Amino acid sequence: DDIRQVYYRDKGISHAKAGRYSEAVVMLEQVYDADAFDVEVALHLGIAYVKTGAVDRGTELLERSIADAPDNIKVATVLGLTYVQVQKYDLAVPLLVKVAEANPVNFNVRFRLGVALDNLGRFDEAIDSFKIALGLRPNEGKVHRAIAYSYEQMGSHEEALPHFKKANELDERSAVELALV
Repeated sequence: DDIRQVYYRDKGISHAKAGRYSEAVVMLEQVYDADAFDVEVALHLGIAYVKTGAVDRGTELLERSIADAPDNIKVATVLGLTYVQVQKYDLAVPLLVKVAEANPVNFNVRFRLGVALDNLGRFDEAIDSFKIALGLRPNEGKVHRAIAYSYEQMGSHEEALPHFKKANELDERSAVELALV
């Protein structure tokens, strides 16, 4: 059975890495096995299941993966980001903390970590994360806006206002620039 397993594994992972998610599901389903667990197969089929609309199914494979390989950052990134997308903000936080510590130049991860924290009512911590994201991309208007909103939710209107104004200044630079390309 090994020749057969390795055929569907290699072909499936190839499809998934190329963005051929549907063909990745078709192939990797024929090798994935919960008892003889393989993290690279579970990761790619998880990705493929989320991309093709089986988001609960996919996240469950990613959860089984992160249980088997707790320090795998590529799993943690997918799964943490996917949690924010379905508002499982509380599960998202520990994964995104760990990914941000390992890849400190990943803007999206730090941004979504802030969003998760803000949703959980941890406004000072969200702001901390938003400020680190802003260090990475200081011309991101959405980050000042997110920081303004977290302040406002604490009743810190004085600290919010300069952030709203800066976000507006930056959004004017940005969306106009993109439309002129």
